Amino acid sequence: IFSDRYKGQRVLGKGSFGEVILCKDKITGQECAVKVISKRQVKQKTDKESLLREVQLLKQLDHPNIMKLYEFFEDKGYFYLVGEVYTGGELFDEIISRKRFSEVDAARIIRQVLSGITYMHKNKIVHRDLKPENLLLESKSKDANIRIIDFGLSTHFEASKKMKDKIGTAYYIAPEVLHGTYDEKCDVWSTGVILYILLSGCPPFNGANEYDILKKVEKGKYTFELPQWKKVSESAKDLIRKMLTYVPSMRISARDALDHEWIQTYTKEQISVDVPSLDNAILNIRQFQGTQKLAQAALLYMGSKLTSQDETKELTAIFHKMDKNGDGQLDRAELIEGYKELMRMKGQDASMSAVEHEVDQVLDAVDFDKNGYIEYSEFVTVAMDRKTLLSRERLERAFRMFDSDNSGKISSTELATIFGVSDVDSETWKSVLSEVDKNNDGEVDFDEFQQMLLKLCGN
Ligand SMILES: CC(C)n1nc(Cc2cccc3ccccc23)c2c(N)ncnc21
Repeated sequence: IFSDRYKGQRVLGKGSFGEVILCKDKITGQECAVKVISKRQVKQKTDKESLLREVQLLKQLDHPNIMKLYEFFEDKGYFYLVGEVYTGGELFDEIISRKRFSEVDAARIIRQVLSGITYMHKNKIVHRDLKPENLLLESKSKDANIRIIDFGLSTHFEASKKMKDKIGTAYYIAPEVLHGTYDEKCDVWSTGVILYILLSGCPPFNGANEYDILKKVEKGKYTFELPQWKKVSESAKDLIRKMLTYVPSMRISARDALDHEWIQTYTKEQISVDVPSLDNAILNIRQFQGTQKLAQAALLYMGSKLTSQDETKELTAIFHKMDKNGDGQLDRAELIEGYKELMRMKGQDASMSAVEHEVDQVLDAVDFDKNGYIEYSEFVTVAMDRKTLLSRERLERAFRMFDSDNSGKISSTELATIFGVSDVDSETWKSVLSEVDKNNDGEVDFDEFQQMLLKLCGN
């Protein structure tokens, strides 16, 4: 049983198929990351014979560019996958902060990805959902190793149709995955898409929304027409052509991609080639990452608002039931029990126990002196209306990051892109914008953008 060995320490974030918690071995103090997969929410593809067997194989494999899996647990409601924690964050979030970026830098990155992929394919493990989000760093530095996360998961679990879960996925998926017949070569395609983005800052198959992108992927046509491709070697372009070859049997293997002249030439420890900064690509990749992260932040903000509405209602009912006097005022002990009851009531909560500190932090705000009893109505507000901070601050941070010129505003064209990626219908967000500000002249500030998101989630 998972809880016998590990204690949750803090939430790392939401990943594919479930939340990721930083945990600690109760005996040895070893830190690890655990992915908790809800058996209710997430459908299984294969039998458990197959799932257990793949897990046992993964436990025996080791490669410096693949996330290390340590252990597997299960209960009636969840799977717990335990593995090594990496603290360097996502690759692209590191790249966007660089001032210089060359073909050499791109080559070093892609060689690591290809090395990990080659090793997993040798063991008949396919990723299928390879994308920048699945490339973590061991530290936030251009010199740190890349670790690929989520190999093998898509073989055993079905992806949700929820847009917050499938935002940003269309750019990287192989055409043959869309049509249903795929094998390990799909991972070479996704890596080719990533390389194309590193060298130009723009996806080869681009579009305003999921459908537009997938239509371009399926046709399979892409070009080096953009001006910034003049700064890129023909050798790099040749590798991209081989990796983005449409028919998978004609597409280069990960193993042979590692032997390609570009990889061999540009990953030399000693730089012997020209290294002009791909400056336009850096500007573009910042814009790309920025747009992707703001769209993700927006959907997570709307989700968290809905969740807070539900929890506000459930928490007030709980305290009302506890309030036998009917005076609306409870003490510290009662408030903690009620909050703990809420976290059980909504079964889909994080693995954490964070209530008592939360309670004391709320009480500090509501009644610093701790004279006695607390208006539980006041507590609920401060408990919920502050607990949304994580998503509210993340939304603002994503807005600021996106606004690279510090204009304080997002244009209608940018809104079209952001909402298109977010699966918000054109007429719908324009209608809401009109409701928020009649005299808007094709741009919103942060508050207006926030107001739009609230109207888009029934608030
Ligand atoms: C971005 C943040 C949500 N995150 N995500 C991971 C991946 C991860 C963590 C724990 C168990 C896993 C099991 C199977 C596949 C991936 C797993 C991860 C990590 N390893 N380290 C740090 N942060 C991580």
